[PDB]
Amino acid sequence: LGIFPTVEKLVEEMREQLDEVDSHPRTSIFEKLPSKRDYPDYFKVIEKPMAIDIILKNCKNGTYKTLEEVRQALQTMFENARFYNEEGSWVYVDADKLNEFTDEWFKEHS
Repeated sequence: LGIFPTVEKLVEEMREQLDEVDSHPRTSIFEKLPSKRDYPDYFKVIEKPMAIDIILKNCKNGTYKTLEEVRQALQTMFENARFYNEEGSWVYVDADKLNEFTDEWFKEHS
């Protein structure tokens, strides 16, 4: 099937994970990186900024060739949000719930 299409389908499932009260997709804060001009402090903290759009592109330019590399990239994406955002805040909650889902997804595939 190829790494990119498999990941593309992973991302689609991820986008259907919805918060239970307001139904917002837990992927929402993870879709793209914040703009560096408007959020310069974020990029002095976060060593490896990571978002969903970069993950998909890295699955078709040779950067990620295995699902384990993809899961590792998702891990630092989640770690950055947990590091940056207060425990119990909605961004932190979305990271935990979305990570739980991707973790279960990687077991059912390899």
